[PDB]
Amino acid sequence: SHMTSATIPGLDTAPTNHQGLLSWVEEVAELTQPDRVVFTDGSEEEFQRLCDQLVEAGTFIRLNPEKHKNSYLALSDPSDVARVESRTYICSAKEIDAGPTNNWMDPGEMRSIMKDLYRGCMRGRTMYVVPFCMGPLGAEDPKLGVEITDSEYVVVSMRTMTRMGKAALEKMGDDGFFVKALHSVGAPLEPGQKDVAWPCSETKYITHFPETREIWSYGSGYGGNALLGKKCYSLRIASAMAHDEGWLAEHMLILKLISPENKAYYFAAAFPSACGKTNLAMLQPTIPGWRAETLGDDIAWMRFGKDGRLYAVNPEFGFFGVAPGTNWKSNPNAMRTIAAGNTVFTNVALTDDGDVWWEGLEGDPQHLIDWKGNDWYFRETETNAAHPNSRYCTPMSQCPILAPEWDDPQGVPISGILFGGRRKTTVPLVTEARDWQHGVFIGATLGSEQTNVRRDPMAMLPFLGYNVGDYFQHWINLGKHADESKLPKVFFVNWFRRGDDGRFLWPGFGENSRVLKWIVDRIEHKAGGATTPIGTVPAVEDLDLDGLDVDAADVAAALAVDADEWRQELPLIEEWLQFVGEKLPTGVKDEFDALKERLG
Repeated sequence: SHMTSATIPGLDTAPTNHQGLLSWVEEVAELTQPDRVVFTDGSEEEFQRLCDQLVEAGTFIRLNPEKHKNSYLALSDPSDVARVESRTYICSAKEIDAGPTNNWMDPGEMRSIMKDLYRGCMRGRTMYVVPFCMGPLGAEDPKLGVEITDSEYVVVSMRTMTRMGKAALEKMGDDGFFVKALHSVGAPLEPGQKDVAWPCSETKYITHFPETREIWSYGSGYGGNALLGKKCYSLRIASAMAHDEGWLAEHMLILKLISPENKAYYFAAAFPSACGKTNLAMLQPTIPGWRAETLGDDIAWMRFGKDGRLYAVNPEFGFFGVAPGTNWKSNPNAMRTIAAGNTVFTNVALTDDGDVWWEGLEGDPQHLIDWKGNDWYFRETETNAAHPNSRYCTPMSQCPILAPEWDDPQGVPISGILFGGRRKTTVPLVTEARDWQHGVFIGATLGSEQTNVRRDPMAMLPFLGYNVGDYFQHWINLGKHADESKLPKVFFVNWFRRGDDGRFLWPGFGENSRVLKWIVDRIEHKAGGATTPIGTVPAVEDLDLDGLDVDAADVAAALAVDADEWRQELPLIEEWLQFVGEKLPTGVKDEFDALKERLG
């Protein structure tokens, strides 16, 4: 019953222009034993064909086209609803090159386990070969990949999240390099066996081989586990590439801010989860003459240009956003993006008229079908209607405030890099670093609230493809060797500082544009601030608070730098620096020592 790759339907008609690709596909198919192989082209005809098949399988239902054109709802197995960090691995030759922020296993050992799992795993299924490009196709060092998957849901979402199909395949030419990304849901079928809507396995691995730039995923069909052009490539493999190649692959939104002068400024900003980063990515300024446009809300790849500035490009082609919390009152721009359709929603609730809903959204719907397919009733049912990690997957080109530069292969020059977290105390509303190395320290020690303060360096804690210490040294090196006058200025922002009574000291949301204005003025040397032990911090009089109904005392409190509080912060930072381990750069320790000395 086992078939030699040659005889598997679809391989007879494979593209032969790139033999490295063909040989790999044949080797994989020989192992996994699919019923047939399909090379995807990313076309609209293909997209609708795959969607019809997904509706037939029950994986999708078609949403009301009057409310969302060409849009679908998928409900997952309740065991498969999120990234699984504990099952995510960096399999470098040596453990130290994974480092203390990563899960490591000997690559030989991992390969033995996963090759065993992959044997026959695609029986009864189509194996898709999905060529894709990271970033605009016009790039100079363009990063290509091919994802092999047995999940049609994956193919459809990869079409939205990446530049998928024909154009990428042509870019590979006859022997071009590409990231080999292998995926299976791990649910082989017998002939004539009825499938389920969302196949998956209890056994999961999301494995990365940084040296060879390979990704092997098994067992999950969900999000970042299975859409391998998301963080597996965009952050984990790409950070290793960037390490070796002299650039930066980072977990940052990309924002375009335009001043009343009509001059544009681009910012890259790293936040952990639960810090409202999507709200900031789609900022609507509240002060006259200031406008904002978005280039991305997840990943930024930064490379030096010929002029010595750092240029950012978004490697992604679509948004994969957490649905709950998204609503018309706080992110109308996200809602408008979704309104234009062409969206796959996963684990949200279904309204009686074929629309979608999730916690936080307006409407007070009286009845819903929840993410498990069950009746839900307003102000009665005690379970969430949409899964807390439910998703919309939507083309970026539909965003009404998308910057025209979004598809430029050279990207946009970055004026400022921002780091942020949620802190009830201690950390002011905004601080500017004293210089690049201090900036690296600020990013490296990024703290944010946890069940208490979690360190999430550059918001990359779960996503580094190599040792965290070496990553810090890489940031230090790029700054050392750059033209200092052209490096982005580094800032830290805390929108979330609280008074002792629990009030929010800063109103946030669109009002964050007032902080961004200070940042732009500092870049232009048009604003002052106080020199404090932690960096430059504005006084209330340094911010534009015109038209803002806010207690000046609350804003002063938001901006305060209390030496006692920062002395208490020191041992927390020190235990983190110790955790970083043997590869902690002396340059980072230097900045800790300097902070300690300034504090007295």
